[PDB]
Amino acid sequence: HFEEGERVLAKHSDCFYEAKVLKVEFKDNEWKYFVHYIGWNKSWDEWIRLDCLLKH
Repeated sequence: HFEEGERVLAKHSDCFYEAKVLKVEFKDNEWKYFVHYIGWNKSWDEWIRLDCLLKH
């Protein structure tokens, strides 16, 4: 429900970080979104669920 490359807010731990969507994938009856956290290396890039995403 989010285009790739789209800038969003992604929740990691307690707060939301400004992020960018790198991949969108569907599997096992569910969406999962690979995001980059602006300010942080590829190291910190990770998959996350819809729950954790927020439209800018």
